[PDB]
Amino acid sequence: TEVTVLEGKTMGTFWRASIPGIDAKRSAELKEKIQTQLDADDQLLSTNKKDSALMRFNDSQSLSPWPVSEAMADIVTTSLRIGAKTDGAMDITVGPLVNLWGFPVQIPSQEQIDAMKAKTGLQHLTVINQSHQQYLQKDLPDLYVDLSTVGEGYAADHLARLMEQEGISRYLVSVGGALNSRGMNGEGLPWRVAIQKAVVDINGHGISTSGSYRNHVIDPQTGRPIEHNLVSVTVIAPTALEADAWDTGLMVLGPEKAKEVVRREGLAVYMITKEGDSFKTWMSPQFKSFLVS
Amino acid sequence: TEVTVLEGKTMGTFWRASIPGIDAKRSAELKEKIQTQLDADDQLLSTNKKDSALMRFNDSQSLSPWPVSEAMADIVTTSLRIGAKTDGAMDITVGPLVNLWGVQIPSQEQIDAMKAKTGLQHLTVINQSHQQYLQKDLPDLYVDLSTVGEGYAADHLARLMEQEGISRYLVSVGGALNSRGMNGEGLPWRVAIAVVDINGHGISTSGSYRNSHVIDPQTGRPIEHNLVSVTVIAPTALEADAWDTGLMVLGPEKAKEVVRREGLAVYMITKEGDSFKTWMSPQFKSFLVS
Ligand SMILES: Nc1ncnc2c1ncn2[C@@H]1O[C@H](COP(=O)(O)OP(=O)(O)O)[C@@H](O)[C@H]1O
Ligand SMILES: Nc1ncnc2c1ncn2[C@@H]1O[C@H](COP(=O)(O)OP(=O)(O)O)[C@@H](O)[C@H]1O
Ligand SMILES: [Mg+2]
Ligand SMILES: [Mg+2]
Ligand SMILES: [Mg+2]
Ligand SMILES: [Mg+2]
Repeated sequence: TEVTVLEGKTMGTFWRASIPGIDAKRSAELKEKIQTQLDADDQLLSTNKKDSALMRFNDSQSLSPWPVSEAMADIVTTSLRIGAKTDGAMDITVGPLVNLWGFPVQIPSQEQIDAMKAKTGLQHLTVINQSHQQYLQKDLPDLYVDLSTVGEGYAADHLARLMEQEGISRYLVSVGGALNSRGMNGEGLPWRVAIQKAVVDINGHGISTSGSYRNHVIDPQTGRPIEHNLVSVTVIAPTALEADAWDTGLMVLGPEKAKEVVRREGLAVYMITKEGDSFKTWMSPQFKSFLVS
Repeated sequence: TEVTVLEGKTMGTFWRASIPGIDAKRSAELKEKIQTQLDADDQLLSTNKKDSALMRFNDSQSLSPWPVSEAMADIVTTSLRIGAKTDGAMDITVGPLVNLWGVQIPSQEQIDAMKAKTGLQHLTVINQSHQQYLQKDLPDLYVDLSTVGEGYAADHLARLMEQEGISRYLVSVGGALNSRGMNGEGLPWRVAIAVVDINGHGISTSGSYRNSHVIDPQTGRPIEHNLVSVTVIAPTALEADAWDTGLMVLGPEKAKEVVRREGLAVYMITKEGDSFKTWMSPQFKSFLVS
């Protein structure tokens, strides 16, 4: 079965969709639908866009409920929860600190860091869901929400839903470092995804890999760029949004604390760490269950 | 390639789990963990158990936020939204009307009276980083998650499989199923409805699995159209369960409009005089095996 691969730009990075058994006409039509949806998601979420739904909330000083879409509500909810579960390491309110670091020319003082830390905190954000509407609510006017670190994962999940709505049940889709697959590839086998150096089958799941994809990461506790020997983390989770959120959180925590969260939460994770000259690797038991022989 | 098949009781119905290739010690430990988790989900969601998390909320007359678990918040959020998207057909607040029909048939007057104690607009979910809440603006509101509890449990069982390093399985709770990977013959799990492969998806089939009435909230009466059966394939079994109930309540014509609009994978059976006829959405057909 011949596989069509579609590719384009979104959110400062790239997207891909591999779809077996679709003709040229259907391919062109789907590429248009895909790009249209991704552009919409970018318009929903981008901090690089002055007029995005999210930046409109960020510009607002209101402390009352601010209406948002179902997806916005869910992305924030997931981010808030995984934030708590990673001891605040994954923090969508860390924006003020990111800007402080030119995220780069001049290094901020601890005094400047402290001042900006006071404008952040996951405790300041609430999601309100009802049948016909939903809201974000902040209790700090200066709160700044940045969903950069989960936007690729959401986009990939949403691409998967689009495939389903289009009657496409076999696909591998990706946005930046986030991927989702379902069903069989061209050769009637579960989609294979290669990992930074092994191969996994993550059908029915999302996977996210650390790194910079747009054209960075700050420890919310210290208000400084991250350190540690953890050079790469890969998370497999039920959705790519979740995988993205865990991935960033774990990357911030570093090897020792990350493993503690991984163990407690029963996460499927693969880490590459640097030990002097060379590197060592670590996989949770849950991660190994996804490996293909 | 041998398949362990586990089975037990939960939520007034039965759960099932097919797992390829594991020894008896594993099968034994899993059964214990599965039953333990399903028991906890029942303690969370059951309208029978007077002391369930859900019944404690129902028992309260407070109109202020009531703390619940993440699962509870998410189940309710999904239920509220799919309720809206099925024009109120799927309605977790319909309990007062259900109880009314539990003696003698109520009049339309008695029905209209109880309608006043219902409405999806009365329920709010509040999510924060370290806690989350349900909130009702009507003390007498009664929440019943019977129609989604099976789907949630099947999804949660899938999460249990994953946390337990199991990559190939078919789990079911009542009419709700999830599957992943290859069965005891290297082929994707086959689900009889026509047969489908729904690996990586939830599926729910209409019907009674507990040991009652499905009420049309618009009329406040038992449903009485010619939609014999509806099956939904969705990203999760919770969603499938919720859609399935909504579309069953809506009946054939209205259900098809929702299915078209929302792009759902749905299979319907309707009664045409003496014979039946079938209908599949384009999306459902992508799951058919031959
Ligand atoms: N600790 C954090 N938690 C959540 N978001 C963060 C954190 N630190 C930085 N960010 C945001 O995430 C971005 C990095 O996102 P990522 O997708 O990993 O790389 P990039 O966006 O540079 O491709 C930063 O530019 C910043 O907007
Ligand atoms: N329209 C509705 N929306 C949501 N729940 C309903 C509705 N009508 C009835 N219910 C509740 O759902 C139950 C039916 O659930 P279901 O799983 O479809 O069948 P059963 O519980 O009989 O196996 C009823 O007993 C009642 O508690
Ligand atoms: Mg990136
Ligand atoms: Mg990320
Ligand atoms: Mg049932
Ligand atoms: Mg149902």
